[PDB]
Amino acid sequence: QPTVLLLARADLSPVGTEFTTGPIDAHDPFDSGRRTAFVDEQGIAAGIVEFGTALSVEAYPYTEMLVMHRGSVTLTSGTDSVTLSTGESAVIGRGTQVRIDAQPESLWAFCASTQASGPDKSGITALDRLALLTPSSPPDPSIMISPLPQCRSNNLFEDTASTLRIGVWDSTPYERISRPHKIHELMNLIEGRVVLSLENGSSLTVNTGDTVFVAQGAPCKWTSTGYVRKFYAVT
Ligand SMILES: [Cl-]
Repeated sequence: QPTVLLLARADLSPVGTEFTTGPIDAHDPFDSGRRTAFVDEQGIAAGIVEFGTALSVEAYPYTEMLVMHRGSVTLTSGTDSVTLSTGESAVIGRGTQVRIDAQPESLWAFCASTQASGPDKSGITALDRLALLTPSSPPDPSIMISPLPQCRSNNLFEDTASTLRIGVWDSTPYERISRPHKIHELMNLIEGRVVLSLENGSSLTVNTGDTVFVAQGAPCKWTSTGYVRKFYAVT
């Protein structure tokens, strides 16, 4: 029953979303800290991680994107080091030798590809909120209510171990009809706000600094009345 799931609010207010605590599978380096909101049969998972110590992983088992909501994490792999504070994001490629060093009481949203579908692209990739973007495809004209927007993106990470493309996107305002989502999508809003109207006839307002996950097949209407900029992970 694919749906739209609010993973975390900017102010860490309660979300309606149910999370399953524990490792996603027998390879997950996280367990008590892993809070999974969604996993599909083909291995895409989304949720949050609560963690407050360091752990080292010899070969990271997933391709995994982290979006910080509280605290701080420093990711180290050999001579590479990336520190993420609230609002910052990075990707751990599949196979990366990585140390994940969280300050106490840290919390991040995640999207992981837990199934490999091609060769590892290992390493850590930081994702700049202010990345420079180039024109990207608006929605299908046939589903539009408003005029077509101008959209831009930058695929800062293009996996070869999955179909994940991860980056930054922006758009002028638009409105379209409800459609089942064509792909899996994590979004974290850098600027603006969007209203997602849902299969059950309810509404989710995604505000600046919130992270939401839209499962493939989830019926979703998009309405934005202003500019939106987001981090994304899409399959
Ligand atoms: Cl854990």
